[PDB]
Amino acid sequence: SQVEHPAGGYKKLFETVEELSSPLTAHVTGRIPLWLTGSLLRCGPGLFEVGSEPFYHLFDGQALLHKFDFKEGHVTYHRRFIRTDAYVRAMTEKRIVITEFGTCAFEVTDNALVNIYPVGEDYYACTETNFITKVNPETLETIKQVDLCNYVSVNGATAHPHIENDGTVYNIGNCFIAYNIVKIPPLQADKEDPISKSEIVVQFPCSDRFKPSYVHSFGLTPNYIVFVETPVKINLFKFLSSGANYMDCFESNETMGVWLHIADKKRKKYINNKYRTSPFNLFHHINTYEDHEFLIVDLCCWKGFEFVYNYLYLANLRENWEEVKKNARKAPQPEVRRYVLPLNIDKADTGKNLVTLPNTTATAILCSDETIWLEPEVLFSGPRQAFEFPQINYQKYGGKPYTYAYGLGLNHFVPDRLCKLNVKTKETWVWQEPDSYPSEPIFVSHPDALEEDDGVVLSVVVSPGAGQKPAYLLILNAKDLSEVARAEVEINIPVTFHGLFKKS
Amino acid sequence: SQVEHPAGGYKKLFETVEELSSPLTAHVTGRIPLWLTGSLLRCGPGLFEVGSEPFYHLFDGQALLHKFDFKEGHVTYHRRFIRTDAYVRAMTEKRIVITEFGTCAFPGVEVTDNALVNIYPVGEDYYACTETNFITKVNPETLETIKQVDLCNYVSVNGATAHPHIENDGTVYNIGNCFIAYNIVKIPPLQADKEDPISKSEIVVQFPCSDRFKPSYVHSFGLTPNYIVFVETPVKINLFKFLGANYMDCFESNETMGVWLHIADKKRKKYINNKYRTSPFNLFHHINTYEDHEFLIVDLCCWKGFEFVYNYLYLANLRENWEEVKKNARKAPQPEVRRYVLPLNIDKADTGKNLVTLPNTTATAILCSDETIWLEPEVLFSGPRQAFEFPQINYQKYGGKPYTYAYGLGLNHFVPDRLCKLNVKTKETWVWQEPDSYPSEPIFVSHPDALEEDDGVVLSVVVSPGAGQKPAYLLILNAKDLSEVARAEVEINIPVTFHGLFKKS
Ligand SMILES: NCC[C@@H](O)c1cccc(OCC2CCCCC2)c1
Ligand SMILES: NCC[C@@H](O)c1cccc(OCC2CCCCC2)c1
Ligand SMILES: CCCCCCCCCCCCCCCC(=O)O
Ligand SMILES: CCCCCCCCCCCCCCCC(=O)O
Ligand SMILES: [Fe+2]
Ligand SMILES: [Fe+2]
Repeated sequence: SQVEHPAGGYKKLFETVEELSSPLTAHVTGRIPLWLTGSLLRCGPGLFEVGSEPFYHLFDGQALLHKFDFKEGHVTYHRRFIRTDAYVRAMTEKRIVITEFGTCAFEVTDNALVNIYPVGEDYYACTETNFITKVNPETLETIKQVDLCNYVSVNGATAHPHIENDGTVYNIGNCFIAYNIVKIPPLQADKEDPISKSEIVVQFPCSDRFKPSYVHSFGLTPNYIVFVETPVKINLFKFLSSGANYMDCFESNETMGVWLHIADKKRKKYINNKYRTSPFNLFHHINTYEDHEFLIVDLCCWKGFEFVYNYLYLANLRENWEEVKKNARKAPQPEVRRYVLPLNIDKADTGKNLVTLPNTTATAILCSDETIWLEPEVLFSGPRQAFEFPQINYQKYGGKPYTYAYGLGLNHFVPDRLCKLNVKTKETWVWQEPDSYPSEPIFVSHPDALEEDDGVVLSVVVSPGAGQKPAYLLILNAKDLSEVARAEVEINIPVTFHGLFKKS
Repeated sequence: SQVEHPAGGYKKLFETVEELSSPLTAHVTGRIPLWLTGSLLRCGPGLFEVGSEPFYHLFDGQALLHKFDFKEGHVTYHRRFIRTDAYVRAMTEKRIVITEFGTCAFPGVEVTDNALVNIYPVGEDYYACTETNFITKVNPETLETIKQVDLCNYVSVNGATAHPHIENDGTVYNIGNCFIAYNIVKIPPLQADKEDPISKSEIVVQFPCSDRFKPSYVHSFGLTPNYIVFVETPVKINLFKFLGANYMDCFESNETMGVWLHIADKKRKKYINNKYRTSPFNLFHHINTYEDHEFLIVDLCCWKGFEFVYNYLYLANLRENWEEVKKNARKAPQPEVRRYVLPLNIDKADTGKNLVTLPNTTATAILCSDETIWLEPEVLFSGPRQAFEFPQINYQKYGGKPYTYAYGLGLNHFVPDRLCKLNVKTKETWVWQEPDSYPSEPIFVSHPDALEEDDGVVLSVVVSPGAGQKPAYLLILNAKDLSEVARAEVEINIPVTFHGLFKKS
């Protein structure tokens, strides 16, 4: 069960690195599948201080774009800092110029350290503000800054847009109060920038006139949009003034629990079903789908209302292992949960469980005040052991009935294993090596697969044990997480959050 | 996975039987352990109508006391109706005389003493019980009825549960509604003076009620060496109605309270004012409770929702055909085994945070600014309409203490159809099941030379009405892995039984 990290190697995840001038050849062990052709692109912090001025929070370091290229069984690695306003102005002024998530500078940040996604024929790196950064997926050059506020009424947008098979992009953002769903169309014949055709399609109400919830991701199915309103609130009174940073504006609402919300995607209409449950933080939706008259909502939850980001200051993450474990003792507990939301609410069933599906223990109780109280079916739960950074076979099973999810396992917040979960049987598979700290696993299907898990997962692994290559790209068979290959590099790679595989 | 019962054999669980004049010899297959010497005593309903007048609810049929005797590898079976007021008066008047849980009798208030639920020791005596103020002294050897005892003659309660805890010295603890609070009753071991320990009954501590005028239904409670745990659910008894109605008619569900959990210091006899709160569930059976550093570990068989589960347990529903049984259970609360963890040391400096600092659990307890402590469980077992119920452990040695194993009856849309074992630390399970076979609660008996917690057997009474077979049997499974050790078959039907005990001789 309990794996230990006394050597403290995970500190290398949070150590500054230098960008490269051109790609390095990675040394391959095992055999890279010959059908694997394209680029794994991932974003993370890469510079954790400017001179003698430190960044304090996990989400503050300057965005670094990484690329592993796969061709004919060979692999290269490359990385470049993203030339954001934050980064450029810091390099020019030799200090911290723009305030970051948890570091006040002594102007909204555009430090796009979180994810990269396609819009039309373009790729954008992002954080969670109004600024996204167009980047070149081949050379990793920075192209331009885009301000979503030039196009739509939001104050920010998540780093987790959903992307439909035709290239339509959906996202959600706070609007200072409601939450707006933005839709960006596929590239059209006119060839003009799809972002100039952005529109707000539906709006979700807020539980508190003046305190919107923090929102990190959302759910999408062919017919519905799902939004989970958590008790982690942004105190706008503090937000809109001023020595404050973003972290300083968050607070937890102790009494509201979680409110869940659905909208009809095609009719562009909020549905006034008052789904309610107990408090949790939520970062990542796993998948969402329709099953008879119900939505199945699979979530990576953190049990409690205290904001989990409070545990993610770099000083805490760089502590020695005994201290890391002790610091996490009172944190919210991670748990994968399936919630089931009834769409057809009959008053005649007031007082009863509406979840009549045969295959779940999730419940939904219709109350006399018309709230629908939910209880989850727990899919995975281990003590301070999170199944996080979830990924699925997204292109073919996103928004649809599915069986398999892949995740990064966090041990008291330290990433130390890769996991696969069968969401129907609760069976799990694990890949782990001592002193090895992987990243979010990304699934790539065999191009001719008919099965759900016929493919590989890719993860970037830091391995700072002194007799070893410092980092490598790991390739696992998706069926059972057995190792297929590694591509080793001779330089460190810091933590990365999210990314994508771009087939070529 | 989903096992089906199209033949409808479970209906035999709810079919009247005749008592026996003396014990029958049961036919043994396999090997009865030679160290197993004593009597399995169990209670259930055995007469489900009086003439043409039907009883309507699972908890209404007249109490039948069953006994399987084990000696030198041989087994006998015997049963006798308990001669309660309810039964005797019904036999005399040839009608339903006393109102039962879910059956109004038609012509002060005569409370039922139909002791169909359990049997337990007090001093050197054995009492059959239901959940009212009346318990019935019975002879564990002949199954004769000795006396009715009215607990109200001795202590201030309106009823007491069928699940008293019994300490190793014979001290009995129980809880009961007092019309409003909940009282813990303590009955001492038999003393030198030899007088009836019930005459020395006392109330040792009282739990407050969430609603001035509506006490919760209480079925069981938790006990450790130092604490008593009481779970106040949203299933309420509407006293306005209570004081053509039956008991079922007086229940209602409180939609907004959720579950309140309560602790008392057992040795100092005082209520602890920690406001533990969580989401709504029905609870019948505590599994086990224990102390772990500054926390209580509270393992429960829960039913997710506030609707009263007993609504699903009318005989007309339980006797339906299988497709209808499944359909009827679709909107019922879902069963789930949950571990709750209750912090005993509440520091204000931790307001807003999770107080459960133990290394081995995902249960949480959040201290709020209003001083409520909001709990979330660690789920130990969960299957769709598949309950791990009627839990039993190695009670004599692990009751109230750190433990690893529980045994249960598995309910499939309320139909008992399998026996289960759960490792509460690893969540591993083991299952025994045969087609068209409907078991009872499994009771654990330790091997005399046991080294480990699960060195022993479980005993269960199984109905097997498949037409090419003996109609019922006593099943013995090895507790290590639930593999079958023996059966003792009888040629007569045995209806459903709820609870019981093994009395070593
Ligand atoms: N992925 C973790 C958080 C990070 O993306 C981040 C870094 C910096 C600012 C920020 O702001 C989030 C707020 C943007 C405006 C609307 C409210 C949320 C969020
Ligand atoms: N085990 C299922 C319920 C059954 O024992 C039963 C049968 C008949 C009456 C009754 O009453 C419960 C109430 C008694 C008075 C105090 C409140 C509970 C309970
Ligand atoms: C690979 C990260 C390891 C260190 C931090 C792990 C703690 C993660 C807590 C839950 C997810 C937080 C959100 C990060 C992803 C994102 O920014 O989009
Ligand atoms: C062996 C019982 C089979 C038929 C009834 C099964 C439904 C049980 C529901 C949960 C337990 C309810 C309480 C019964 C125990 C008791 O009366 O002491
Ligand atoms: Fe994320
Ligand atoms: Fe019971």
